[PDB]
Amino acid sequence: GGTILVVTGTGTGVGKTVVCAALASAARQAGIDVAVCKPVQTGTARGDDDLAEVGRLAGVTQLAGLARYPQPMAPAAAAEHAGMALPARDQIVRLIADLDRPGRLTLVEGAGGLLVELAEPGVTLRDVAVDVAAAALVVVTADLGTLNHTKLTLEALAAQQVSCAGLVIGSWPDPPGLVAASNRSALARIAMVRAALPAGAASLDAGDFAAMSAAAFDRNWVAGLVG
Amino acid sequence: GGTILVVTGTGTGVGKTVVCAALASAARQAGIDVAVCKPVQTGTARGDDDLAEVGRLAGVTQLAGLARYPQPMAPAAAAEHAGMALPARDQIVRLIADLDRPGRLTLVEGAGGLLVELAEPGVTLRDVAVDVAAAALVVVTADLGTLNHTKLTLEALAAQQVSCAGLVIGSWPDPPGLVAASNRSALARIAMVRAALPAGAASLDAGDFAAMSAAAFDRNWVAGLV
Ligand SMILES: O=C(O)Cc1ccc(C(=O)[C@@H]2CCC[C@H]2C(C(=O)O)C(=O)O)cc1
Ligand SMILES: O=C(O)Cc1ccc(C(=O)[C@@H]2CCC[C@H]2C(C(=O)O)C(=O)O)cc1
Repeated sequence: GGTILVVTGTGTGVGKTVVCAALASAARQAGIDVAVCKPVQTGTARGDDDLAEVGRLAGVTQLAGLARYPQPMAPAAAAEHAGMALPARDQIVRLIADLDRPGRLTLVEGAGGLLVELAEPGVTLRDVAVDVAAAALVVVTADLGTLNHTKLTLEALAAQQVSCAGLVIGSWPDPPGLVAASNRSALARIAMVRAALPAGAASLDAGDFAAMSAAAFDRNWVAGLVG
Repeated sequence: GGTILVVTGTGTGVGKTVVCAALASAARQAGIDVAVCKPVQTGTARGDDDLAEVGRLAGVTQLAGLARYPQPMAPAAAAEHAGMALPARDQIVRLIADLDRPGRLTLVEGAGGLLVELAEPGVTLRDVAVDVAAAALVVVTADLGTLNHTKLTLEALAAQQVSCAGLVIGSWPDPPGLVAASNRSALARIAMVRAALPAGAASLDAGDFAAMSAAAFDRNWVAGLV
């Protein structure tokens, strides 16, 4: 197969979706075939659709989903409120494996944070990464409190020997304050920061978003993701 | 000795200080001698002295601390901005051990979340809990995202065999709402929910805060702490 990369975050609303679109756009511009997967999507009644947003920002047409739940809550609670059930652990893995192909970068965007239950009992994106032997890209913020959450997430990855592909700051302000600048330097000592997307990147058009994506990441790292 | 409880949280601004005061007030009314220790404190330029708030809200007099930084940043960052290093690991452990005495409940409030550096090099409240053989009370919120942060914190505690004394919701909204009501049920499935302090409890006068605290916690669990 190719390269599978789960994209998680320190929590919800930290920029998982825009980072998936940014990395997808950068990989596409490098000639890499890209598929984006969102196996569990909640909040569809509120209009949330991360796959649709990734295709809007990065032009990705190879988009794969599985479970969709109306309420903007945890998958376990959103499924319970709709009378539905969570998908099986093997259903999520099968969805990802069918996308895997040589020369392709497959991004698997989680729901919420790393330890969110995606399947019963207590199956998380961390367990999924072990099943498909994928490294983990962790989206973080630059705000107060990000250092604790980033350390907690990377320690959880190491507990199951899930490699950390690095960090991405979901929103980087201009200009940065004392806290944001201090956080970015401290985050760089925790792990390698692959990119810091400028604030409001999700509001850019396709042209501006592609230029931002190509400049946000190191092309040597993006090209090295897929052989 | 007595009972040492470190009081951490899933992050910053989750209610660690008001929970320390609430548990201190409930334990005092149960006849338990209470000491509160905030070894490292930041953001004092804004005027936040967490020990002073604990003394005003719960009436605790044994209030111990080692360092106060004015900048509202992480202890390591605020220390670097002021050009002054953090306390030593032995300073924090020995201060807490000297506070501990039979019949006393000693609460150790951390700065920020569990894995925040409180002493060089990279010493956290989790390391301190191991040295003083203390269990951990985890302050959580009721908002969206608390489930992942709580699970991450509890896993970090278990990774160092630090026992979890339960959870406390730092601010219970009114009206709760769908997410908050669902989170409270899910949090109880993860760990024991010792209390959920009502929103705005940090602004109560000393008398009103004492009445809230006595009703927020189970009187039998508080009495069994020492
Ligand atoms: O996780 C991170 O990014 C690192 C980090 C570490 C510590 C804090 C704090 O300590 C806050 C800062 C301002 C006041 C402090 C607050 C209080 O004293 O009321 C608390 O204890 O949480 C915030 C962030
Ligand atoms: O940790 C917790 O308390 C549990 C938890 C679990 C999942 C979510 C989500 O999935 C959010 C809900 C609404 C939109 C979702 C968002 C997106 O779809 O873009 C995301 O994935 O973060 C939020 C909280």
